[PDB]
Amino acid sequence: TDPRTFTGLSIVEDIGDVVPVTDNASPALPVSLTDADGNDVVVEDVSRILPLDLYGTYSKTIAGLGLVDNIVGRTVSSTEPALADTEVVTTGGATLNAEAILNLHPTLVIIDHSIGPREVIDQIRAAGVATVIMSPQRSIASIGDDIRDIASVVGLPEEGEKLAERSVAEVEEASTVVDELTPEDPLKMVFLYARGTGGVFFILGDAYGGRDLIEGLGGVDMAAEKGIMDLAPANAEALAELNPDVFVMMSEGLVSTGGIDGLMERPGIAQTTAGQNQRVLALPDGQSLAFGAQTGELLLRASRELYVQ
Ligand code: HEM
Repeated sequence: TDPRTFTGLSIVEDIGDVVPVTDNASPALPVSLTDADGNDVVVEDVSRILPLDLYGTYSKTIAGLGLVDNIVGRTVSSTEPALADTEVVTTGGATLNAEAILNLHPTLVIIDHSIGPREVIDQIRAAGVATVIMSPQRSIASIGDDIRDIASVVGLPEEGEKLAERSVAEVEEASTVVDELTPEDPLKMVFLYARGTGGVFFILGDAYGGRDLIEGLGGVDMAAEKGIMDLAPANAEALAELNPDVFVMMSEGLVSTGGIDGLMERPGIAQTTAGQNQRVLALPDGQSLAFGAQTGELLLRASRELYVQ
């Protein structure tokens, strides 16, 4: 079949919890490290972990390593089922709440600058909480190295190596399937971020890592073609210039703008090729840009929806 003739929404269902590599993780502590901001940190107690980021990666990797039961709080992006009853420590999108964090009496915060404010991260450290700043590479090629970095922090290097190798094998196997499914002329895609029916409506660029998802699905990321390094408002002019064949979206984000019907009301959407085919690939919000352990499964499920009728 010709995937340019497909129409309508394709939605990937929740992939669920990460399968841990062990049921008896025994952290080798203490650990001393210099983090991505240059802070020297001693990690001596991992009993109460806050693994916080915009993308939902760290909570999933921590579970993959065998420490899911140690997670005591989360951001909204960590939507995996195991954490559904775990306290949320952000407000709005991803704004850190110092009071909520400190009231959970964490022993370790793993975080990066995808969320903030920076000043709240500094307050938590000053209050006596061991805080480790990561700067993950967030590419498909670096899935294993990003896992190994997290594993080092919690004193689980062997589990890290197992999880890294398993995840890299899964993502290379998925890529074999993707390559067989892709059309000769790649589909043009964008990652369209939506939250609500108002102005939170953006084409995501380099900083958010959607290019590696789109290219992992065999597509061309029109944001990369046009040099978008952070994000651009998805206004009519931008949409006409990018003119994708498929909008890649987050499932709950799409619901929040009124589903396909609401999306089609937004200026410029209906005039693109994707809009004329009402062609949206919706991915679970908390997996879509998480990469990490589940990347291979995500690529497999998404490529089936893109290329198999
Ligand atoms: C790129 C990765 C991002 C991910 C994975 C992500 C994920 C999420 C998730 C899971 C929620 C909670 C949705 C709900 O429970 O209703 C949320 C809410 C939100 N996001 Fe994002 N988001 C991202 C980027 C952004 C960006 C770039 C902005 C703004 C520039 C933004 C603004 C918001 C806002 C305002 C909310 C609050 C919506 C509400 O009132 O419930 N997000 N996001």
